[PDB]
Amino acid sequence: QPIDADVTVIGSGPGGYVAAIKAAQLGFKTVCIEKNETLGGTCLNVGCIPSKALLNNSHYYHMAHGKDFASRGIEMSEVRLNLDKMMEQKSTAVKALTGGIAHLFKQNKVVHVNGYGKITGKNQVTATKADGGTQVIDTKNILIATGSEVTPFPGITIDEDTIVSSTGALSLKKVPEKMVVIGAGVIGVELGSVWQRLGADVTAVEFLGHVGGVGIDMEISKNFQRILQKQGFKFKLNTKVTGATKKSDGKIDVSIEAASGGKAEVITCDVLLVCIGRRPFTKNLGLEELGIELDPRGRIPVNTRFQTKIPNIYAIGDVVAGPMLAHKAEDEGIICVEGMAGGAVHIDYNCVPSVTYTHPEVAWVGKSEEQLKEEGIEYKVGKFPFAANSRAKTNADTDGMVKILGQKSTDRVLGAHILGPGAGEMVNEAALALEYGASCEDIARVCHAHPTLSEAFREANLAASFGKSINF
Amino acid sequence: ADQPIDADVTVIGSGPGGYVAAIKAAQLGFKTVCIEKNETLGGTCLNVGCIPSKALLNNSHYYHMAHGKDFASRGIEMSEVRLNLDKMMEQKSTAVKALTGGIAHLFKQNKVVHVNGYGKITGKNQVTATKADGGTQVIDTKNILIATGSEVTPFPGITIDEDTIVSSTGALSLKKVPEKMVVIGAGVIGVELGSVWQRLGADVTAVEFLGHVGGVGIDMEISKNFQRILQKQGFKFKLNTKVTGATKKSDGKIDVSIEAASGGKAEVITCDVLLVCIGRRPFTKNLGLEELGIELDPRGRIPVNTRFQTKIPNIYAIGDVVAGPMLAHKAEDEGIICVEGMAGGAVHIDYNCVPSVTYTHPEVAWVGKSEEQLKEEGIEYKVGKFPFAANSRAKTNADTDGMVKILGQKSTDRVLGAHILGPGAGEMVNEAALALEYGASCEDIARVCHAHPTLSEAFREANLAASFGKSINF
Ligand SMILES: Cc1cc2nc3c(=O)[nH]c(=O)nc-3n(C[C@H](O)[C@H](O)[C@H](O)COP(=O)(O)OP(=O)(O)OC[C@H]3O[C@@H](n4cnc5c(N)ncnc54)[C@H](O)[C@@H]3O)c2cc1C
Ligand SMILES: Cc1cc2nc3c(=O)[nH]c(=O)nc-3n(C[C@H](O)[C@H](O)[C@H](O)COP(=O)(O)OP(=O)(O)OC[C@H]3O[C@@H](n4cnc5c(N)ncnc54)[C@H](O)[C@@H]3O)c2cc1C
Repeated sequence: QPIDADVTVIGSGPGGYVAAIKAAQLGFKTVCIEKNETLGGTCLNVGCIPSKALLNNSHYYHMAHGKDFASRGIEMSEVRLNLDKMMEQKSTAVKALTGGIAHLFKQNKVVHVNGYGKITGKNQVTATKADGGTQVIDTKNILIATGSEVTPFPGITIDEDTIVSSTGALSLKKVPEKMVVIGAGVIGVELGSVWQRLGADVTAVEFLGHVGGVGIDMEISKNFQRILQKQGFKFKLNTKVTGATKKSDGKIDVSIEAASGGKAEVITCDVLLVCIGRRPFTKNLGLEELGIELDPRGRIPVNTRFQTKIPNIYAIGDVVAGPMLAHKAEDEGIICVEGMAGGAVHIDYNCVPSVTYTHPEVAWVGKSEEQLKEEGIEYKVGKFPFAANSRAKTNADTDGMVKILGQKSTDRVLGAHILGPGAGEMVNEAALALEYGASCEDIARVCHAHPTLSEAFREANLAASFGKSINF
Repeated sequence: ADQPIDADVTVIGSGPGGYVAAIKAAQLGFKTVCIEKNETLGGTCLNVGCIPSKALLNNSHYYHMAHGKDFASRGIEMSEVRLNLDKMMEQKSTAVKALTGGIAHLFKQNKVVHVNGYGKITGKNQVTATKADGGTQVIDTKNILIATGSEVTPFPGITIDEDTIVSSTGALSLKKVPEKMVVIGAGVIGVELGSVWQRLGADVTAVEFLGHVGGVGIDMEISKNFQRILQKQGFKFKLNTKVTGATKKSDGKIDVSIEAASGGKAEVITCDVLLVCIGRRPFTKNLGLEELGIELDPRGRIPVNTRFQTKIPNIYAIGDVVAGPMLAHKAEDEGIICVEGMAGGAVHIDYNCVPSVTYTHPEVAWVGKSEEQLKEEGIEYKVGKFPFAANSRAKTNADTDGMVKILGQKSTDRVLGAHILGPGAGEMVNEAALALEYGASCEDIARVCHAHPTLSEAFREANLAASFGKSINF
């Protein structure tokens, strides 16, 4: 019964399932171990894919129900929401994509073992299926793609009915009247905006005095806040959550206190969303037996080749340090199995972009103005408002700006910050530019098609290199 | 009449080429004068071209989705969806109005002098315009920049009255949705304007001399697939067919006499509105070229060298008035690098890096060379294809139409061509433009991390399918 393999990847997330396909195409005998019953990990089942679907569907409702569609001569009498069908589109997408990973596994001759795998040896990993039937796999190299889980709030138990986590908010059966979201990060802002667009009164509470989560420019974050609040988003900043108490009616009273602690308030909501953070998932893997010591935050330490202290054991994804993003895990999985094949392993996390898929979109790659302030790097600022982009005025989507940060002397593009429409796809152009080591002059002299939103990317680069943009 | 103005650069034209070149040169330390005959700055693209058409293309697609099964299928239930064409056109007009004022504000912000009139080159170092009133304005300038632009290429024997027989202009300000419409010319402008009204309930039949759609330099695979998707959207395409003539009738409808390009297969089809857009051509009327002896080319474009200079050194010409793709970003770049050469610099622009976008839904955008262009040149290539049905962000949005085709050289793996048919192709092609400018290979693009989930992931995954041979998610 025990199968032998070359590379055994524990995990079907973005990291694992991509690494599984890649390694198999590289000539390796690969085995993917999945504890859940649907391949895809967090991003496909409970993470990126479902949230983006609801964000799109809600935004389309917001435009119809709002002044937008009427403003373009699309006059409608009755706009109504069938939440069952909106969620049906979410379900249809996730189902097809999960099955795709399965088809891809067979297309690329990857072995799927459904079970809870545990490393039972330097060259041995044992999975436990729910039934109890053993499946031990001995392999030369082991890849840990176990992923992450939701960080629990002290004293607040998520029941996924009235007090939900990221998971529960994605399969809610009714729109809350008032909703309190703990955590003003990417996951929080997105899910809050979804229900706010669907008629909920959404108040978000944050210990920190900024929005948008990790590594967001303050100018970008502040302007993001201003636009969201006008859309109807309520933000309680610099505030610690004292506690949560469920009531007889079924509502949740949320005890709130200032970050200093001076002013306490108790607000009510129909649904409480908890998403203060996510944490690496290293439960029951055997790491303690093998003596791979975790880090204080719980992430598996690895070298630049993504090997653990034990050489033939590798670890990639949310389980290791770095941005807890899906394309990060994807790249880390590819380059890891490519180093096993004999290649070199280099990844600059400065090139890794971060996208908030709201409307307006927020996407950034590189370093914020603040990060450069601390490091001592003097920079020039280039800003082009979307109110001057032709395609944005054409589409009546004049919100936000593109901020390009270039070194005062070398003109190297140090950071790219895009607040506004289509920022999620625009940041991939900045990623390509940063990898090449481009300057602000390089980007400006490349012809960008007219009229496109990407023209703001070029014009902001010009305003940083030359000092003056053409159309502003 | 007024005192002769002396300047460094005098730009004849307020189009994308002229108005950008005017701003750039003024910021470069030159004394600049922009001469525009019309009363709204912006040229074709702002007044009659890109901006108005893209506005209606966007508004029509939103209508098509609401009126269609799409919005309901995602849980957006609407009882009565109706079209107030008056307001749809009001949004188009409001945008163009504001953008026209923007060019004016930009000119005043950058100390550019605007002279409204029909300019005439009255000297190697002098240009005098004739304003509508007749009061003349003499401008002495070291160098003169010709950005006069283009005009509608007329079909022989069909006179555009801008009521029943319209050009691009009239199709953009129609006052009622035609029941049946015939478009002469299945190019970019034709497909877009046809799709707009087809989505608004017109039965749109477009006729083309050639056996393909999408105009110049489109891959045949891309063009054929483009046709299929539009045809299911309700687009009628009579290809390989020449228009013998058009007759306006007593009722006011237009009978369009049709014959095959091969000959025979004759039919007379009827329509309520006839749109003529078989091409555009450079506008060089009353420019002063005859006095100075600058001879035009057979197709009517002003010949220029690599520095965009005419036969006369201090006279330069950029935009649709010269050869090359008749695109708005083309004129913009040529204007910048021309005035950058005037201040002191080298002038190089690769037309292979210039992208071409069809702003329909699905969008078509390509940069570089098609499979056909490479077959004639003798460049052997590898094909990399990633369908949008496998891109995560496309499946999430229920927008799985189309694919991305990457063409790479057999040996060097240099990205020779990038072809994107599908959602968001207009913004994705700028990434391919950036790659081609740097001279990147398919390996280079694939190893750059693309954010998940984004449509651009198809760009990366197709590059991988051309470099390595196997895509990850396909
Ligand atoms: C609501 C939400 C929205 C998000 N939106 C975005 C976004 O827009 N963009 C973005 O880039 N990221 C986003 N993320 C983050 C993204 O989901 C993660 O970064 C990504 O899932 C990381 O994948 P991974 O490779 O680390 O593996 P994960 O998918 O994190 O790992 C989970 C998988 O490992 C398996 N597994 C774990 N332990 C075992 C074991 N012992 N045996 C067998 N199988 C095991 C599980 O069964 C599961 O399949 C979002 C996350 C959430 C929660
Ligand atoms: C319907 C339509 C849609 C289009 N869509 C797109 C698209 O999506 N993308 C794209 O890239 N391109 C598009 N184009 C093409 C685009 O409009 C042109 O390529 C662009 O306008 C070229 O600008 P230009 O600098 O050559 O000057 P133009 O804009 O062509 O015109 C220059 C100006 O100079 C003026 N002028 C001429 N002679 C004189 C004179 N003697 N004295 C004073 N003033 C004078 C003219 O009146 C005009 O205003 C479209 C065109 C049309 C018609």
